[PDB]
Amino acid sequence: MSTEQLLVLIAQNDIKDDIVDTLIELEFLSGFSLGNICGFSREGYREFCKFEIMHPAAQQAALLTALALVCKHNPCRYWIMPIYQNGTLS
Amino acid sequence: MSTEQLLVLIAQNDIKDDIVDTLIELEFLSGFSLGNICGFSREGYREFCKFEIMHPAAQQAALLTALALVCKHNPCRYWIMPIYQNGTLS
Amino acid sequence: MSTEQLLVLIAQNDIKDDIVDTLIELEFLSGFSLGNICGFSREGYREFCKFEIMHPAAQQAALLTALALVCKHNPCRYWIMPIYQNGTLS
Repeated sequence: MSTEQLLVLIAQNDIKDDIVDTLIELEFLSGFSLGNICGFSREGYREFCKFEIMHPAAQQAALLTALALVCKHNPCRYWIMPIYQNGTLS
Repeated sequence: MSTEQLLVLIAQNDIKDDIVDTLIELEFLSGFSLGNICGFSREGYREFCKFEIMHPAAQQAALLTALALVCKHNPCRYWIMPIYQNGTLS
Repeated sequence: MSTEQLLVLIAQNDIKDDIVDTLIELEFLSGFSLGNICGFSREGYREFCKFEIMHPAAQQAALLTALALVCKHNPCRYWIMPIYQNGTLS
């Protein structure tokens, strides 16, 4: 397995920019992605922003505590998945 | 590793609602997400609905057998991925 | 764990077709998916095509070297994730 892992975060559309701002400032991040998804929960549903953030496992706390700040008032579901391998094809 | 795992299901647009109906009724599920994706296969291609459903590993059978019903006549590709961790940031 | 694993590839919109062409020709692949995502990096951002390709771990090299060709001039981020299980519900 890998020291890299993927953080997936289901964020409300309003804290979207605040999240982007946080991430761009984190030096241990080489980049991230974001897409629109439809989300259900308890039921009621709606539209969110889905962020995917590859990061070193060693910086997991740093990453989650940083994001936990932007969500002070807007809870965000998240999950972390293992990555076997990552890189760049060329 | 985790007792939580992610079910990813590539469903045809017509059984989309039937799937939503099944999921909302499953008590061991706290919520789910769905998005539009383009899917290829054997080649011919098209547009599907991609569901992502976090659930306890212990309820995997319950979840798949329940969904297997709605797909009686519309086969759906799926895969299950491990989750190291999940929760809610605030 | 599984001998199947998921390749996730963040491709530029211009080599999108070239990638599709490569994949459709690979016999060990039963199908793949692709969706639009917004991607950041170092920061500057933009829109990409996100491919997800389930494949046997045994054919990982074959898959990456084949794709590495289409990206000769357009680098593409990628990652490989484990799959516990996969199939088709019906």
